[PDB]
Amino acid sequence: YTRVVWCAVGPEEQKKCQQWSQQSGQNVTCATASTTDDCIVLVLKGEADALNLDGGYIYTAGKCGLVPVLAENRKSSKHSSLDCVLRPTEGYLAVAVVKKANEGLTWNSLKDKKSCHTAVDRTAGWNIPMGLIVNQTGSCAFDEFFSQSCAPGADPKSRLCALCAGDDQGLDKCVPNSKEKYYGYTGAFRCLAEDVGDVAFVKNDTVWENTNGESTADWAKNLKREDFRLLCLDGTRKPVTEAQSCHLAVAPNHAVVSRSDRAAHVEQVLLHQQALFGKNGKNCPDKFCLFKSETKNLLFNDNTECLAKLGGRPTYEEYLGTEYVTAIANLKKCSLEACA
Ligand SMILES: *[C@@H]1O[C@H](CO)[C@@H](O[C@@H]2O[C@H](CO)[C@@H](O[C@@H]3O[C@H](CO)[C@@H](O[C@H]4O[C@H](CO)[C@@H](O[C@H]5O[C@H](CO)[C@@H](O[C@H]6O[C@H](CO)[C@@H](O)[C@H](O)[C@@H]6O)[C@H](O)[C@@H]5O)[C@H](O)[C@@H]4O)[C@H](O)[C@@H]3O)[C@H](O)[C@H]2NC(C)=O)[C@H](O)[C@H]1NC(C)=O
Ligand SMILES: *[C@@H]1O[C@H](CO)[C@@H](O[C@@H]2O[C@H](CO)[C@@H](O[C@@H]3O[C@H](CO)[C@@H](O)[C@H](O)[C@@H]3O)[C@H](O)[C@H]2NC(C)=O)[C@H](O)[C@H]1NC(C)=O
Ligand SMILES: *[C@@H]1O[C@H](CO)[C@@H](O)[C@H](O)[C@H]1NC(C)=O
Ligand SMILES: [Fe+3]
Ligand SMILES: [Zn+2]
Ligand SMILES: [Zn+2]
Repeated sequence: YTRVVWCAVGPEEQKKCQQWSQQSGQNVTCATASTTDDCIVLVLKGEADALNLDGGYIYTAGKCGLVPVLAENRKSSKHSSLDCVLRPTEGYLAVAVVKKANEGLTWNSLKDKKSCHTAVDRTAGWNIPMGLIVNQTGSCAFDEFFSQSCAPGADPKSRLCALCAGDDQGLDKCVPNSKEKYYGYTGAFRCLAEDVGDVAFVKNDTVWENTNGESTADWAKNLKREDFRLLCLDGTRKPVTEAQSCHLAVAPNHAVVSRSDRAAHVEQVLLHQQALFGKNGKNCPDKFCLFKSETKNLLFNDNTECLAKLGGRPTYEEYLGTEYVTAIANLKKCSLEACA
């Protein structure tokens, strides 16, 4: 009754969920699916209660009646007077990243190059960059723009999955979950870092969190921010320090969604759970931390300070914003459980 069933995407999130379940004393239980879309279906069926989603999926879930409940909030400089849970969200910056050594590569010479995407249907990894490319190109053949890519969620036989690597054994190539080596923010950046692709579509934070000794991960240990450059829409290339004047767009933060009829209950439980395992939670450092998973961003992004209330009880369209909503709609024109 007062119990919440979380939906984990893939085996790694499932294992973290199980630890959360155990430490929560069954207040939180786990359901697992192989893809985010499958988790959305479980929630619609009522077999799972909620999960944290990127804005691109919130659009999909929203057309099916699911609503945003609480949003990820990262530590910001401005609005320091208010508490995190009550602080308004600022959104993150979607950027296009390349290696400095790849001189001459600009936004205007991306055609026929190799790309790394977080996953199909995600904000920074797909919707924003492909939406821009389709317009500037006046063509819906976004599957023919880059020569090869790793875009988890696309046809494993297509060029859009040619660069994906699968798991340790080569299985699950291009699956849209953490089993795929180049999945998500971290995976797409790794795809660029190992020179598998020429450009990576991720967010500003990803670059900083995986460079200059911030990761300790084998592939990221020797990465330096100076060896990277951001591609601006004006054909320019800039240092990663200038993301505020060189990004593709500002994206709405990932947020927890649930069926409307379960929203109130999910919100209540989550607020109590973060008070216990959140950043300054009673048991985070010592026993369990909800927002930690060694740079793998499992269940929640690792840079999350807290889950914040929304204020203005927004619908999914108000949460995403008219700007972003129409962008997705237009891109979708090129392409139950598709509920609209
Ligand atoms: C693009 O995204 C980036 C990344 O999200 C944004 O940069 C952050 O912006 C915020 C707000 O403006 C800055 O605010 C500071 O946040 C810090 C916490 O992250 C506070 O600094 C303390 O804590 C840091 C984190 O532990 C720590 O690390 C930082 O500096 C050292 C060396 O200078 C490096 O790493 C150290 O910590 C890591 C953590 O595990 C550890 O591995 C190492 O052993 C080091 O000890 C690393 O460079 C890192 O940046 C600080 O040293 C310090 O102890 C600080 O008080 C304040 O709250 C924040 O600094 C930025 N975060 C990072 C990682 O740089 C950026 O704003 C976005 N751009 C735009 C335009 O939006
Ligand atoms: C790709 O191109 C399409 C076509 O231009 C872009 O869609 C257009 O986006 C703009 C900006 O959001 C919309 O303008 C707004 O219109 C409303 C009223 O319709 C007005 O109140 C606002 O002030 C603003 O002018 C425009 O309507 C919309 N066009 C269509 C047909 O939906 C799309 O955003 C582009 N994609 C990307 C990623 O840039
Ligand atoms: C579990 O939920 C109950 C009911 O609200 C609460 O009293 C208890 O503190 C919770 N314990 C944990 C570990 O979350
Ligand atoms: Fe995202
Ligand atoms: Zn801007
Ligand atoms: Zn409203």
